[PDB]
Amino acid sequence: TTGRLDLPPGFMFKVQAQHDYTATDTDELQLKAGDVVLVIPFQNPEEQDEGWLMGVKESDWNQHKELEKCRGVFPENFTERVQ
Amino acid sequence: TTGRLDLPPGFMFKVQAQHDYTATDTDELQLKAGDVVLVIPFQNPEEQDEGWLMGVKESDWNQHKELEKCRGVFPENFTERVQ
Repeated sequence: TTGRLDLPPGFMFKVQAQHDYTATDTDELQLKAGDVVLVIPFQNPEEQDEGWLMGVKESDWNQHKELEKCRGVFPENFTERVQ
Repeated sequence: TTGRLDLPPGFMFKVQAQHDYTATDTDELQLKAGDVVLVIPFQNPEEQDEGWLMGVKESDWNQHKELEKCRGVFPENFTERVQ
């Protein structure tokens, strides 16, 4: 895998998981400590819960998987801002 | 199952899970939305991570399971204080 130049629409910033997170639902992102995540906006605010972000793993993004199928929510305090 | 009167040593307060949490490690507590948790102190502070609590599910406690084997850490913002 390479490094794609363009970033997802609405890209805000990059986070790295500091702790594993196991998805409990289909709309959640599964993480491993070390994963880089590209944070993007919620596409519906009524699904937005305090303490949660919406993202797409950098890995998925670089392999050009479709964004609607790969993005998911995760707890902000399992990560820290990077880059 | 009944309602035991005594509370675990160091008991601080009671929380209820607002979202499921799947343990990713043996020292973490597995929760379901609705579970009541009895919050207790960390027995070693070098294992204490910001944003995390130590607890024992009320269910386990009421069935007199051993405390050292049933307690675990969980993310504070998956819960809210009750009672």
